Amino acid sequence: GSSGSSGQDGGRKICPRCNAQFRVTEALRGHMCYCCPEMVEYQSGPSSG
Ligand SMILES: [Zn+2]
Repeated sequence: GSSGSSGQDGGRKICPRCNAQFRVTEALRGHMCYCCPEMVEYQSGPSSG
């Protein structure tokens, strides 16, 4: 699909769970954390001692 979306968005980011539509990386960050906390993975801590 080309006609319509004024300028295709790069790095099509879509939730592998609900499969919603997002524009900013912020919305996904949170929405995902809750919706699908599976993917959401980042080193926060504490670490192994
Ligand atoms: Zn989702």
